Amino acid sequence: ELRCQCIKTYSKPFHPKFIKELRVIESGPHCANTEIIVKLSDGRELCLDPKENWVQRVVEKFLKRAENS
Repeated sequence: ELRCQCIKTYSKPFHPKFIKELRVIESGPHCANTEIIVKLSDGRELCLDPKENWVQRVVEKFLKRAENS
């Protein structure tokens, strides 16, 4: 199952290119609410809150890019 590994999230906004690895966690029975999880280049890990418009815009601008082919 693996429930939400982030009990709290990030409400303050920040520039995305700093994130070396932006990976969001999917939702399901393990966790009804979806949670984001970026990894700052300084070796930090901050879960983001999609309730804001910057977290969802930052994840969209960071995810929307060359993926394959």
